[PDB]
Amino acid sequence: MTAVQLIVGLGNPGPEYDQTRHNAGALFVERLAHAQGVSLVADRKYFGLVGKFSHQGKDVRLLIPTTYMNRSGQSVAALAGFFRIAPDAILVAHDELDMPPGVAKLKTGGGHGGHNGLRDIIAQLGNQNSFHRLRLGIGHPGHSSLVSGYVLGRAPRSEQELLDTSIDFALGVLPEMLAGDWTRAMQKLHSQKA
Ligand SMILES: O=C(O)CCCCC(=O)O
Repeated sequence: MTAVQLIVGLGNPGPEYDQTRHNAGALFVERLAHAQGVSLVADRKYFGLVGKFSHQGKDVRLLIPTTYMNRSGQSVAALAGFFRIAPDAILVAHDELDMPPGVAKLKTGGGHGGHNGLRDIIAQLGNQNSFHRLRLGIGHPGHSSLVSGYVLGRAPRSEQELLDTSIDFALGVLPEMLAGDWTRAMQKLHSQKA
């Protein structure tokens, strides 16, 4: 019943970080923007790359923060505040350690699960965790101590391919996502194998 008005894709700015696992979410928004013919404009007042397309009479915005992963919320808060977009009208695409590559899932509310981008968005939205997430699986190296080095790595070829497959699966269910029909979106998404 609540239509999506902001899609955020999380990532780190700069060449050293391009195409790393931690940029899965920004990759998703980048594919979305290309599929829709939407230009991503560098806008200083939103600390990121911003885009716009129309859907059912409403303005749907795309956002890739150009702050570091850990200050993403200042970008999300800046755009959500200017346009009075409530938490539940926001979708955040992000890498997910808890699912292997090729798998993508939707979720409404909850923890930040250790993810520093998510954590900053929950914090900056005046502690609202109410938003929806597209969790794009990237695997887990095996030990908590390895996590930092792993998300900042470029995945091997087979894994980048499975990521691409899952992003494609997730663009498949865009109509349902934009509409706010989360159960239908889940049913369709959560049944596809890479
Ligand atoms: O939680 C994840 O899926 C991986 C991100 C690692 C946590 C971080 O963003 O600080």
